[PDB]
Amino acid sequence: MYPEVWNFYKKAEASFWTAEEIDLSSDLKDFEKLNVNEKHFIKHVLAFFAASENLASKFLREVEIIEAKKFYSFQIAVENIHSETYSLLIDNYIKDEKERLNLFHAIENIPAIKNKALWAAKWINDTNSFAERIVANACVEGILFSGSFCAIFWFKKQNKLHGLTFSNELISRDEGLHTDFNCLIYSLLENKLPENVVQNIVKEAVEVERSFICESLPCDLIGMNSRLMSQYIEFVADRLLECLGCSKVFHSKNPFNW
Amino acid sequence: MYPEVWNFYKKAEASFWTAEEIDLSSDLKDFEKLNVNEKHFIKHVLAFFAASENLASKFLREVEIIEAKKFYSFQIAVENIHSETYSLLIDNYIKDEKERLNLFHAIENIPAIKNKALWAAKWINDTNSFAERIVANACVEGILFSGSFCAIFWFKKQNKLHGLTFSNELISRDEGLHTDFNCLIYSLLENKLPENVVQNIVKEAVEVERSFICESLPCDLIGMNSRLMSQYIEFVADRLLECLGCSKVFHSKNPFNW
Ligand SMILES: [Fe+3]
Ligand SMILES: [Fe+3]
Repeated sequence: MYPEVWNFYKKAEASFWTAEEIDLSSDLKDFEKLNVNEKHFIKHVLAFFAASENLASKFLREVEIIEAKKFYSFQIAVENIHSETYSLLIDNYIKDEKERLNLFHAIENIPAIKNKALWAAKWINDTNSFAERIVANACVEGILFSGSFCAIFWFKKQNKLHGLTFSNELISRDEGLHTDFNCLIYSLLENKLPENVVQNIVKEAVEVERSFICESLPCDLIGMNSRLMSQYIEFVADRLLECLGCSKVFHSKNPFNW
Repeated sequence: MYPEVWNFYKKAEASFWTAEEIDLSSDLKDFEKLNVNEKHFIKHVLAFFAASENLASKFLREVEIIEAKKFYSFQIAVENIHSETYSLLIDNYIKDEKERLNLFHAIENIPAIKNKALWAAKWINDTNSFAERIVANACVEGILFSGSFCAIFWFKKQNKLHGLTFSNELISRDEGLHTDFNCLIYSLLENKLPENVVQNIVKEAVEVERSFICESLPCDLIGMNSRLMSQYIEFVADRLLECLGCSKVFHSKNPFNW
């Protein structure tokens, strides 16, 4: 078998959770005590998470190793559970349906999606190299939403938002596992990529990610600094290059120790 | 939204379980207390379960309702857990690699496979009607293996095999849920089939199923009766037709109340 891969499965499995353990009960009081620029940051972020797609199922049919198909088929279930958690959150902070939608079109045309899709067109759901796909994959599950995830933790450091932050917790922890996973498949990889290509994929993922949190929907107005955040991406990116067995490209220290 | 389909998801989810909860520790003593005809019945049925494919994934792409892809994407993870449990059981009852292999090489040419495969070619994995697919699916997950599942209850009535019968129980219960499901989608169906054709599919499922437990690997000597089994299928298949909103075809009462 492939014993290190099986450890990721048993860890995802034994780490399984559902939307029932969340109980948004206790803080829309927090959200109405929040202020006016912070309110639509959240309303936009949650609506951004609910937009992105087929991915694991495309590697489910490619990766011909039972241990790994098992991890990916388990990925889609857990990822569906992240999806419901958001629909449930979008259900509570954005309670009445007028505004739900007034605000789903509102994203569609949000250059962060211009960037996110165009990138997905160039590297993912593509037709040249499998190697390229997992690298671009490990960015999707590593670099993308990295910014958004950190910005909900800025509410967790204020002891506000009730499982906006606790769900956020489980979801990023989860998405962390997926990331190390695509590293290991890279690590098992027949003919690895030249570091020159991997860094392009990565840089572009970074530039794509930043057009969310620093530009489209600026963290610089939940209390954060867009430039410090821009540095968090860099550091996330570098971490990821090391997990991919590559040398860094932005050498940048942890802007937040939290 | 489709609230009845949501209920089957939340009942799958809330009914989730893993291979860790079985721990086969306590009865290969039973296995070796058993006799020759039962030994290889079991070694063959376990090997039969580990041979059949992609199914729900094919419906995951077709059925364009969130609540339902949710149920299907979770089906494939729980069906992976069924698989693993079987692999683990083949690992204990058939401990030495010698035979793991001379056994999937008996099986992989058994007349029940020629049956199983051919009927999968005529109805499933097909290019004519989606209605047919669900009916044929409801059979895959309703009539097929019903014989084999009942044969393992035979061993549960004798207070033997530790979770051969206990997993057997969680897997049947689970397959039970997936059958009920396919009923509901046919029940929400745009244009339902004429019962003339539904009965053909089921007949042929029935015949295919019987070629396993009453012919290829006869329950008739783990202690059971082949004919009585053959009527359990009919009864099972009758129940299915009611579940599918059709009249019966072999009106036959419960041969076993257990
Ligand atoms: Fe993920
Ligand atoms: Fe099933």
